[PDB]
Amino acid sequence: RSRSIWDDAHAMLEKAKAEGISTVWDRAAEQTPACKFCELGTTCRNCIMGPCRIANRKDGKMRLGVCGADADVIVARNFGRFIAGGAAGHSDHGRDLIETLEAVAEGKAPGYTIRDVAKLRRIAAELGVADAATRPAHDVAADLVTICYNDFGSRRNALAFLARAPQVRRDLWQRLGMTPRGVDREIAEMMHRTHMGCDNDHTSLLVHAARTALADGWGGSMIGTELSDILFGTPRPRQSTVNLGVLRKDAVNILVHGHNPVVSEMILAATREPAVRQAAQDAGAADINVAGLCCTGNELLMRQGIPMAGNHLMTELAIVTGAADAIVADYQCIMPSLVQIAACYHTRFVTTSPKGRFTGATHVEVHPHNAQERCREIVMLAIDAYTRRDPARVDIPSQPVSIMSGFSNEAILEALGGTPKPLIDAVVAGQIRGFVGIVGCNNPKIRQDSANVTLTRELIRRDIMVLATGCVTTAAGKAGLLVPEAASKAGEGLAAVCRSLGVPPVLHMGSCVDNSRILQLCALLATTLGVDISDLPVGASSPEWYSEKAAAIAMYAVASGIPTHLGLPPNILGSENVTAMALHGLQDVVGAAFMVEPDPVKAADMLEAHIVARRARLGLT
Amino acid sequence: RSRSIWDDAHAMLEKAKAEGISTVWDRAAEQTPACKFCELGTTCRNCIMGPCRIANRKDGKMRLGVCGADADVIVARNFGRFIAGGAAGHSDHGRDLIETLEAVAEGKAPGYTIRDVAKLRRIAAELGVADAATRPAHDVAADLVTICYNDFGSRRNALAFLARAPQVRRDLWQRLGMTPRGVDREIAEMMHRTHMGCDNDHTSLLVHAARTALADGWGGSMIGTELSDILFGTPRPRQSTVNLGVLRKDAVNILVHGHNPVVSEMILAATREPAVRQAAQDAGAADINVAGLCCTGNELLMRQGIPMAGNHLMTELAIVTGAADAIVADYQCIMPSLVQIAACYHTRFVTTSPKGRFTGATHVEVHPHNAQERCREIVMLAIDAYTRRDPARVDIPSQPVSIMSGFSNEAILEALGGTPKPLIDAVVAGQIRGFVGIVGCNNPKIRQDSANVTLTRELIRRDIMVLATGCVTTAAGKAGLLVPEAASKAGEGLAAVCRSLGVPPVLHMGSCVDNSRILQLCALLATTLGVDISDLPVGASSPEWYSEKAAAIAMYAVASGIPTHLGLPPNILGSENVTAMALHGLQDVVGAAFMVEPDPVKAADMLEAHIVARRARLGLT
Ligand code: SF4
Ligand code: SF4
Ligand SMILES: [Xe]
Ligand SMILES: [Xe]
Ligand SMILES: [Xe]
Ligand SMILES: [Xe]
Ligand SMILES: [Xe]
Ligand SMILES: [Xe]
Ligand SMILES: [Xe]
Ligand SMILES: [Xe]
Ligand SMILES: [Xe]
Ligand SMILES: [Xe]
Ligand SMILES: [Xe]
Ligand SMILES: [Xe]
Ligand SMILES: [Xe]
Ligand SMILES: [Xe]
Ligand SMILES: [Xe]
Ligand SMILES: [Xe]
Ligand SMILES: [Xe]
Ligand SMILES: [Xe]
Ligand SMILES: [Xe]
Ligand SMILES: [Xe]
Ligand SMILES: [Xe]
Ligand SMILES: [Xe]
Ligand SMILES: [Xe]
Ligand SMILES: [Xe]
Repeated sequence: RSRSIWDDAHAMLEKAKAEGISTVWDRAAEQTPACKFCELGTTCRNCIMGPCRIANRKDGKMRLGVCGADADVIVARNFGRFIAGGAAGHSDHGRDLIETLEAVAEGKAPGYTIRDVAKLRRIAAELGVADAATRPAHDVAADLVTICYNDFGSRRNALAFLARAPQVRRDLWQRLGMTPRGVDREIAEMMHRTHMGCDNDHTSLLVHAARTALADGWGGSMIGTELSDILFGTPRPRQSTVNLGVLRKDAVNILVHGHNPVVSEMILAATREPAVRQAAQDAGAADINVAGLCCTGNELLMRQGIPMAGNHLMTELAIVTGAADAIVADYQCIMPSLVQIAACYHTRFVTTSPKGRFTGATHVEVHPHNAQERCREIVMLAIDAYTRRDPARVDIPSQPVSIMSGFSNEAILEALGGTPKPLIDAVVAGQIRGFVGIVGCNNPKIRQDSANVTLTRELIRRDIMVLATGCVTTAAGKAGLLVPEAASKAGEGLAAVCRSLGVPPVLHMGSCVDNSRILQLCALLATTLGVDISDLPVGASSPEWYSEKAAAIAMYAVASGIPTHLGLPPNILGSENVTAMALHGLQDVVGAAFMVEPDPVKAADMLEAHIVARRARLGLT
Repeated sequence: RSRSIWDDAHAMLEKAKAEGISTVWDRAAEQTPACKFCELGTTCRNCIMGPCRIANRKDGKMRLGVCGADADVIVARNFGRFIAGGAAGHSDHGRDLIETLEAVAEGKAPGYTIRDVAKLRRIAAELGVADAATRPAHDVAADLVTICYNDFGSRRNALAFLARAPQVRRDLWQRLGMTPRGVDREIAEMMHRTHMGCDNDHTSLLVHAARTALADGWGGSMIGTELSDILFGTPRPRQSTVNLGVLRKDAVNILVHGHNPVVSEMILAATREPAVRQAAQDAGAADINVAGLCCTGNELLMRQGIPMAGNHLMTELAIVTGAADAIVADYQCIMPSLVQIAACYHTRFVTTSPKGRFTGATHVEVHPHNAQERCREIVMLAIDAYTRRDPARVDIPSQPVSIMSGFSNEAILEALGGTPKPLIDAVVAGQIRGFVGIVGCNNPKIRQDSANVTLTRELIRRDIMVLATGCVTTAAGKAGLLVPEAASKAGEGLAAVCRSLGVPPVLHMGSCVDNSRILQLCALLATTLGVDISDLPVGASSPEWYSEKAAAIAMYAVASGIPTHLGLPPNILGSENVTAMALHGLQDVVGAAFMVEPDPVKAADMLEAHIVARRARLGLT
C-alpha cells in the first residue's frame, strides 16, 4: 500500500501478495541495506589488481587503490561509466532510427513510409542537405541519413544538431572541451578514460561526462526524436486514457514495452488488418486492444493516441491483472522479472530486438525488411494466448483516466500561432513565471509517484508550467493534470494562459528520448531572445529516477544550462570533491548545477528560486 | 624480495622501504582480502534501484537483483563492460593514429612523415584504395584515412581488416552474430546492452563481448599497428638492452610511458637536435638518454632500438633509482602513484594527452601540429630537472641485458626469404611443434615475472616457439631469452631452426596493440594452408595479466580460434554458467576456450596438449 499512491497499483499489490508473486518492491527490500562502498561510489573493479575499496580508517589503510587512485578519481570514473551507459541506451535507439529511414529511402521496408515529408525536408535543410525542399523525398532522406551517420562517426568537430544551441553556449562548450563530436565516439572515449592509468583527474573526467551526455541530448536522442517524427508522424494534441483500466476484459490485450516505435507502430498496423481483426473475433474477442508501457507507450500515445497502461513500477502489476495476453518488448527498462511473472499466467512474453534478449522469452526478431510480416505473426501469438486466458484470475482494478497528449514543439508553436512571441509575452507579463521539465522514472525507494505528482501540483500552483516526459506522464495523467480542466489547479496566471489556449498546465512532450524536444525549445527561446539557455527561467527535475538513461538526461540538462533537481543522489557521496562539483562547482562552469532534495516541496522551492534569479537577470518582475 | 624474481626490482624495493615510499605491492596488501562480491562478479551498480549483490543464502533472499536480474546476467554484464573498456583503450589509440596520418596527408604535422611508403601503398591497396601503387603518397594516405574512419563509423557490415581472416572463420562469425562492424559501434552497443532491462541473457551478452573484442583485434589495434608502421617505420630486427641499468648516472634521463608513439617518436627527435644536445652539455650531462616503459617503450624498442627500462611493476621502481629526470606520459596503464613518487624526487612528471590527465602533473599537451615544438619544450624541462638531481639518492642497481627486438611480420617473412613456406616446413617436420603468444602484464598477486619467464622456458624447451609482446618483453629480455644465443635453452628442433635463421627462440613482436601482428600471422598461415585459425598449432597466454586491455586481447584470441591461457581468473566465478562457457562452452562455439591455471608448468602442459591436438587434426606427427 505505502509502496504507491495509486489505487490500481495498491489493488494489484494485494493480488500479487495473495498469489505469492514477488515484486520489485519485495526484491528492493531484500537488497536493503545495500553495500556501503557501492552506494558511496568508493569501489573499483576496473582491473584485477583490485577489486578495490576506498575507506576512511584511522590506520590510514585502504585510502588508495592498488594503482594509487584515490576516492575522487574512483568516484568520478564510476559516474562517468554510469553516464556513458545512459548515453549508450539512447545512442543505439537513434542508430536504429537512422537504419529504418535508410531502409525506407532504399525502398526496402514494406509497410513503412515517410509520414511527415514536410518535417523531413525541414530537418534535412536545417542540417545542410542541398535543395531539400524540392528534390524527391527518398533522395532527401538518403542525404539526411548520411549526415546522421556522420554524427555516429569520428570525423566531425561538432554534432550536427548542436547548431541549434545559442552561439554563446557553443562558445562556452568549445572553451571547456565539452563540445560533443561523435555519438559513439564520446561513449568510447569515456570507457577509454576510465581504464586504469588513463584519466586520473576528477575534473577532467566530469567534463568528459558532460560531453558524453551532450552527445546524447544533442545527438543520439535528438536524431531519435526527429527521425521518429519523420517516419511515424509529428505529434499533434489529442485525447487518450491512462492506468491499468485501459486493459479490457473483452479484448485481446497486447502490451508494448521498451522504446522502439519501429516495432510498436507496426504491431498497431497488424492489429488493424481485417484478417487479423477477424481471427480475434473467431477466438471470441470483442476487439484487439493495444496499450502502451514505458517509452514506446509514451511515443504511441504521442503519435496515435494509444492508451497507456502504466509507467515503470506498474509494469509487473500490469501482468498480475491476469488480462495481459502478450507483452511485446524491445529494449531498455524492461525488467527481467516480467518473464517470470508472465510464466505465472497465460501471457506471451515476446522479444523483438537482437539487443534485448531475455532468457526464456519467445524471440520473434523484427527488422524493417520483415516487420510487417513478423508483427502479424506476433499478434497471432497474442490471439492464441487470449484463448488460453483464465477468467478466474482476471481483475482489472481501475477505470481509465482521460488525458491530453501530443505536445511536440511543432504543436506548441502551432497553438501559439506559429511564433513563440505569445509564449514570451506571457513570461514577461509574469503569467507564466517559468517552465520545469519533470522527467524520469519511478524508484521503489520512493512511494511511487508521490514526489512526481506532489512536485507537479506545487509548480503549477506557483504559475510554473510543467513539461512532462517519461514515467511522469503516467503520474500526471493519473492525477488528472493532463487535461485543460486542470487549469483550475494552476495559479491565476498560468490558468488564464492555459484556458486561452485550451491546453493543460502540464504538457506531455513524449518519451525519455523526447527530452530532446525540451532542449530544442530552450535553445529556440534562447536564440530568439539573444541570450544563453542558462539565462532562461527554466528547470528540470527527476524526483524518482533510477536509470543511467535518466542520469544522462540530467547531465545534459545541467551542461546545457538548465538547473536540474534530483530526488535521489547518484552513487557519488563517497567523494566530497565530486559531490561539491555536481552541486555547486558546475554553477560557474556551465551556468547550472545539480540539486539533490527528496522533499518535493523543498524541491519546488529550490526550482522556483532559480527561476526567480533568472527572471531578474532578464529584467522581469 | 618475494615480490619479484628480479635483482633490480629487489634492490629498488629495499631502497623504497628505507625511504618510506609505498609501492603498488604495499597497496595491494592493504586491499587484501578484497570484497567477495566484487571478486565473484555478483554485484551490480548499473542503476540506483540498487546497488545489488547476489548471494547463495538459506532463506533465499538476495538471489535476484531488484530488477529481477540473476547472477548469470549480472556477471556477464560486468564482464562485458570490462571487455568494452579494454577495447576502448585500444580503439582510441587507433583513432589517434588515423588523425596523425590525416594531418601528415594534409601537410599539417611538422616533423612527421610517412616513413614506410611501400607499406602505405600495400595496406591501402589491400583495403581497396584504387591505384594505390602509383598515385601521390599523400592522396593514397588520405584515402586510407577515409577507409579507417569508416571503420570508426556505423555503416559497415564488417571491419575492413577482417578480410584477412580465413573465409571459414568469417562465415562462423557471421552465423554466430560475432562479426565486428564498427570499432566504436561495438563498444557503444555493449554499454547499451548492459543498461538495466536491455540484454538479460548471459549467452547473448558473451557473444557481443566476443564481437566487441574482435572489433579491437581486427579493428582498433590492427589499424593502430599498421598505421604506426606507416608513420614511424616497419620494425626490423635489431639489438638493444633492458632493465633499470639502461638509466645512466651521467646523462639526462627521459622516460616515456604509456602507449603513444606520436609523442615518443617526436621526443626522441627533440633529443637529437643539436641545440638540445648542446643545452644538456651546458647543464653538465654527458648525453640525453631516452629509455622506454610499457607499450610506448615496446614500440620505440621495435622501431628505433631504444632501450627499455622496465615493464608494469617496474614503473614505480624506475623512479626510486633517483635518476629519472622526467617521465613523459600519454595514456593507459600509467599508475597515478607515479606522480606522488615523482614528488619525492627531482623528477618531472609530464602528461601530454587530453585523455591522460593526472592531478598535479605538468601538462604540456602534444598534438601533431605542435608536437615538434612542444616535445622540445618537454626535453628542456627534463634538462632543468637534471640540474636539480640529488647525487646522494641515486642508485642504478643493475647492468643492462642485451636483447634482440623488431620482429614484425614483415621481418619474420623476410628472414624466411619472402615466403612462409620454410616456417610451415619446420612445423610439419616437427622442428617447431607450435607457437604461443605470451602477452600481458604484471600483477602484484603473482611474484613479478615468475610465471611469465617460467612458462617461456618450458615452452621453448618443448620446441614451442614463443611470440612475446607487452610486459613479457621485459620479462624474457631480463631472462636472457631474447638473443640468438638463447637457442641453447630451446629443445633440439627449435634450436636448430633458430640458429639457421640467426633468430632467438622468443620473438619480440611489440606492444600490447601489436598483438594484432599475431592475428595477422595466424590468419596468413591459415589462409595459406586452407584451414581455420582454430586448426593451427597455436596458443596464447597471459600468466600475469591485470588490465581490461589484456582481457580484451584474451577474448579476441579465443574468438579468433586461439586457445588462451590466463594465470588469473577475471571476476566471473560467481556464475558457474558464465564460467563454464568461458572454460568449455566456447570450445564448440568458436573452436577455442579460456584456460585458467596459475601453475605455469601446468599451463605449459595445457597449451602443449592443445597444440598436439591441432597437430594431429592437421595430420602431423
Ligand atoms: S583501476 Fe586501480 S582502483 Fe580500480 S580496481 Fe584496478 S587497481 Fe583498484
Ligand atoms: S540493474 Fe538490476 S541488478 Fe543492477 S543495480 Fe539495477 S536493479 Fe540491481
Ligand atoms: Xe567539471
Ligand atoms: Xe502550448
Ligand atoms: Xe511551452
Ligand atoms: Xe504555452
Ligand atoms: Xe522565456
Ligand atoms: Xe524546461
Ligand atoms: Xe521552455
Ligand atoms: Xe545524475
Ligand atoms: Xe532531469
Ligand atoms: Xe531536459
Ligand atoms: Xe558531476
Ligand atoms: Xe548529482
Ligand atoms: Xe557464447
Ligand atoms: Xe623468424
Ligand atoms: Xe613465427
Ligand atoms: Xe620462424
Ligand atoms: Xe603452421
Ligand atoms: Xe600464436
Ligand atoms: Xe603463428
Ligand atoms: Xe579474460
Ligand atoms: Xe592473451
Ligand atoms: Xe593474440
Ligand atoms: Xe566468456
Ligand atoms: Xe576466463
